[PDB]
Amino acid sequence: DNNYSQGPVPISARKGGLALTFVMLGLTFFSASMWTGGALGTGLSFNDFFLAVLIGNLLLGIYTAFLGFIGSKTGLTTHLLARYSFGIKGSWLPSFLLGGTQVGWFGVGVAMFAIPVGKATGIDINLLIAVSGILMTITVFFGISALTVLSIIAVPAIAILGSYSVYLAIHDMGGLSTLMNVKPTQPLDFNLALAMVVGSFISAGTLTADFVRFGRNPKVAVVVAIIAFFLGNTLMFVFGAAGAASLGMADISDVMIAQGLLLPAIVVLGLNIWTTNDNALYASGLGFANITGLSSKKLSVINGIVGTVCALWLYNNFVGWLTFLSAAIPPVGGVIIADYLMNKARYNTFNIATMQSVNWVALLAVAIGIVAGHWLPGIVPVNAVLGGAISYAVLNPILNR
Ligand SMILES: CCCCCCCCCCCCO[C@@H]1O[C@H](CO)[C@@H](O[C@H]2O[C@H](CO)[C@@H](O)[C@H](O)[C@H]2O)[C@H](O)[C@H]1O
Ligand SMILES: Nc1ccnc(=O)[nH]1
Ligand code: NA
Repeated sequence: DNNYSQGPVPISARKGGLALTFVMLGLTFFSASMWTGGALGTGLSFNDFFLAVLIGNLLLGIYTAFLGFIGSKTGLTTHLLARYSFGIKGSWLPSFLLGGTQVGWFGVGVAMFAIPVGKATGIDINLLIAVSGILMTITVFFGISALTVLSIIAVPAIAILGSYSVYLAIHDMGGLSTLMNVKPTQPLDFNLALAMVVGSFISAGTLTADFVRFGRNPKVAVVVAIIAFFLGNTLMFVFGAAGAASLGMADISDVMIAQGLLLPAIVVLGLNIWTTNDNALYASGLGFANITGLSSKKLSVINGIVGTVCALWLYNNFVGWLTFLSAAIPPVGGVIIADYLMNKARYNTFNIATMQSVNWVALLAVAIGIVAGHWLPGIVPVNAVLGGAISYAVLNPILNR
């Protein structure tokens, strides 16, 4: 397997911070973060917005730097990392939930491209799905190299064309002064808002090691996560709020259409989805490879076929389902981190032989974290991450050995 799905990335295949910075910005530069940014924008004061977006994405940035640090220290995908805490076969459970929801998001994302475009152009929505997902599936066959190519192309155009569009929109609106006078008629609960920020990428963010395992230097992995999730996801949130405030449209590609920038709009839509969806498919192949021992390349292509032929169905009904399953993903992150923090020395080698088949305490910890998210007050994802990590740190030394 060229994606090294079954063991540590060897020294000659490692990559530098530049490629991994763009790959990860390619993940967060995504329309759904713009949409959520418009919700936060219309439901919060100008100060509350930047406080919620900055606090939330910094929490995201710290959570993902840990995972990226561990991914890079070891050269292991999230799924191989999970073998330490969940067991060799126990990890199939996180791997399927993480991988499956990403196949979900991929199909969703194919529809997010083909639907606006076929409406704007009259072209058959079905035909566009076929062509979009097929193109996106072919590129994932070529692995971390393809993700590097797409995002070093996509990310500059999105940041720069998108930023210019934000500038126009605040200018034509009366400038910053007008923007900071807009008032929500029904302000959003601040803690709900934090959950929406963190919740925009905690699922893909829990698979950070699948990409930054390629980094030679663990400290650089921390920089990648912060640049991508603190700075990058914030920028996407600002795009969405600016578009909501100036025009009632939270996707910057709707703003550009409003401004007569039709070609920038379609290009920015296609580039932001293609990068996020390729990451999704890539990580899902790694995840299903941990389960089946098959080539992650082959599985990624299979995942893209299924995701394409089911795109609309996933866009419609299965989004509430995709959000539901995903509630088990944050605790899985806290367990992995906590197990590394507790048992660093264990991670010195990738040694199948000292590993468990299944650690029931890991599964028990995930359930507890889910309960902590559903009951405890505060920020649901943070409570759900800390639920799994704290209860694992308590019960694993006791009930495992
Ligand atoms: C040849 C040119 C073709 C280019 C056509 C492509 C441009 C289309 C851009 C995306 C298509 C529509 O995108 C649409 O944006 C609105 C923003 O109000 C999103 O709405 C979103 O923002 C609101 C707040 O505004 C949030 O409460 C919520 O998270 C979400 O529903 C819609 O969920 C999405 O359907
Ligand atoms: N593929 C994804 C899109 C949006 N958010 C995620 O967490 N993952
Ligand atoms: Na993207």
